Amino acid sequence: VWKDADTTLFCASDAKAYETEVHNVWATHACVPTDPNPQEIHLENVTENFNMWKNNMVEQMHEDIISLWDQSLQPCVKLTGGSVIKQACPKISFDPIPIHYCTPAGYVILKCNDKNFNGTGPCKNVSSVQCTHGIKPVVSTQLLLNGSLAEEEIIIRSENLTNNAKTIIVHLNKSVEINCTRPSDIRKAYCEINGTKWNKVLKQVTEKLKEHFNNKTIIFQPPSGGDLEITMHSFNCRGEFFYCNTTQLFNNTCIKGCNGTITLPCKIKQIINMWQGTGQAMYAPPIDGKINCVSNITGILLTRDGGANNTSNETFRPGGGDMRDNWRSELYKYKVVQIE
Ligand SMILES: *[C@@H]1O[C@H](CO)[C@@H](O)[C@H](O)[C@H]1NC(C)=O
Ligand SMILES: *[C@@H]1O[C@H](CO)[C@@H](O)[C@H](O)[C@H]1NC(C)=O
Ligand SMILES: *[C@@H]1O[C@H](CO)[C@@H](O)[C@H](O)[C@H]1NC(C)=O
Ligand SMILES: *[C@@H]1O[C@H](CO)[C@@H](O)[C@H](O)[C@H]1NC(C)=O
Ligand SMILES: *[C@@H]1O[C@H](CO)[C@@H](O)[C@H](O)[C@H]1NC(C)=O
Ligand SMILES: *[C@@H]1O[C@H](CO)[C@@H](O)[C@H](O)[C@H]1NC(C)=O
Ligand SMILES: *[C@@H]1O[C@H](CO)[C@@H](O)[C@H](O)[C@H]1NC(C)=O
Ligand SMILES: *[C@@H]1O[C@H](CO)[C@@H](O)[C@H](O)[C@H]1NC(C)=O
Ligand SMILES: *[C@@H]1O[C@H](CO)[C@@H](O)[C@H](O)[C@H]1NC(C)=O
Ligand SMILES: *[C@@H]1O[C@H](CO)[C@@H](O)[C@H](O)[C@H]1NC(C)=O
Repeated sequence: VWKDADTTLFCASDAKAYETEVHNVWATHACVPTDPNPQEIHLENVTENFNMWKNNMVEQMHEDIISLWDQSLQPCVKLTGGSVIKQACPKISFDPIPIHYCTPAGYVILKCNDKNFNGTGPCKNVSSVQCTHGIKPVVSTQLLLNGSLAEEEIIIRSENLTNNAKTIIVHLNKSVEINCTRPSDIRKAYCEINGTKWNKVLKQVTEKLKEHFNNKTIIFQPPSGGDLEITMHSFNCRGEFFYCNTTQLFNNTCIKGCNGTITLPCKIKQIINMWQGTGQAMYAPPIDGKINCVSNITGILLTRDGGANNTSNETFRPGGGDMRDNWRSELYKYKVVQIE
């Protein structure tokens, strides 16, 4: 027997002590080695209540990633709280590794295995683990990259679909590659996506949200203003902060002649708004050479337009900005409990 509890977790990794890649360096001194022989214990005929939108593993991971980024990235200047802070800005090696989150003695992690679990409510196929699976801490908006996939149907996760200010996490069951390159203006870049695979998946997503919104017409529109970090698909590739225009991916016409390669325009930005919320940071100009990152789109973050309770349409725009939802999309099936 066990009871819902909140304890400070520890982390584990297969990080290499000789690497200079910042994720390895941070995990080498802040996490322990992953258990070589992990044991997973299935709990026969037991049912447990999960709630992904009220999970303290979320905020613990958020804390870890903030600390990771603050020890790893070296901006030449940070304008924070009215306070300029200058320091050397060497280029770094950057490629996220999976991090495992683990319970201390006297606690354990309950794992939801219901394939179609949406993130809240009862789960009937429950297991017990000491650590979660290896989660890559990918920092991005609009598109969730390099995560895990939904096992059966595409899942729609939200704390309250009725409230349109609550973000909608869409868990894909089929990854779609995004291939972003700054070839050898040095900040010019672009991302290539297979149109036929994206639009097929995009159309499957519309039918799933049709299921949740009373078979209403689902419409995609690009962000309605805001900072470039959420108006564009922002992510970090090999240390460089990429901003990509995704209006070509949320086009309701193709859900005809759009079957080849979609090419998103991208820019590498030196001056950015921190996702930690601490203000602005300036980095050095990009490195020479082919900057390339091939990633899997495994989810989409959407925010639905409000005020359409009188009309026949529901309109959605790529959302994000709160990185907790990024960690939320991977920690949704885990919950901490105390042994009794
Ligand atoms: C419960 O989940 C496990 C692991 O995901 C999988 O074998 C199957 O879906 C379920 N197994 C049983 C015995 O219910
Ligand atoms: C998730 O499932 C629960 C039932 O356990 C339900 O109350 C809730 O509305 C569902 N949420 C979504 C987004 O489907
Ligand atoms: C991309 O997705 C495929 C499965 O769809 C997976 O096998 C592959 O390892 C993924 N690549 C990365 C970098 O996660
Ligand atoms: C993904 O889920 C949709 C339903 O949401 C289903 O129609 C489709 O066949 C699934 N695709 C795969 C590859 O599982
Ligand atoms: C969901 O959101 C609607 C509209 O914002 C609100 O009326 C309702 O109280 C919310 N439901 C829950 C369970 O929070
Ligand atoms: C990614 O794009 C570059 C240039 O567009 C190309 O050279 C490379 O082969 C592509 N990689 C994949 C895996 O599609
Ligand atoms: C797009 O993916 C489809 C499979 O859905 C495949 O027929 C084709 O090879 C791909 N085309 C491009 C340009 O990537
Ligand atoms: C939503 O649409 C499908 C159309 O096939 C239907 O089966 C389902 O019952 C509909 N639900 C409502 C509430 O209209
Ligand atoms: C994205 O590109 C479209 C044209 O395809 C343009 O109208 C729009 O202004 C761009 N987005 C931003 C945030 O500049
Ligand atoms: C996703 O994983 C691939 C393979 O590990 C890596 O090359 C790529 O940089 C990753 N994408 C991001 C945004 O970290």
